[PDB]
Amino acid sequence: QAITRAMADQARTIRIPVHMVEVINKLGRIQRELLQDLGREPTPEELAKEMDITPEKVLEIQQYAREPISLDQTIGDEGDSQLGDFIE
DNA sequence: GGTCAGAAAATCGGTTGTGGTCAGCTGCTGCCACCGGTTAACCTCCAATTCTGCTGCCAGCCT
Repeated sequence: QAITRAMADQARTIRIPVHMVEVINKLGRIQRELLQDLGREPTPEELAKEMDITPEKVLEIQQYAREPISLDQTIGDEGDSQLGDFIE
């Protein structure tokens, strides 16, 4: 309990609370188990009717579940420039 | 065949009157988002080169 609770509290930059981390993990497991059986990526309608929620709610959860990229990686593959100098 | 009260114009401004109108909370009420605690068969040790300076190390004259 302590390890999983603290991993939810500290694993992310923009902190997501524990209950939304629970529903993100549940949506991930549901999507993986449906993708294995279908042979295809499941639609938001199929995920929403599986998890007993709305497709808008599924889209909001998949919106919240995104990690930031970094400003310091060299997006020029020659290494001369980094990403933080290409932002207006 | 000329002077004085009344009537009739905007004009600047006060009343006023109500007719909504919009917000400013105000409960308040349901709800929903978030934080904290709890679960009792057992199973107890990790995933390239070039140059300069510094330190560790071993023989070996000197006392």
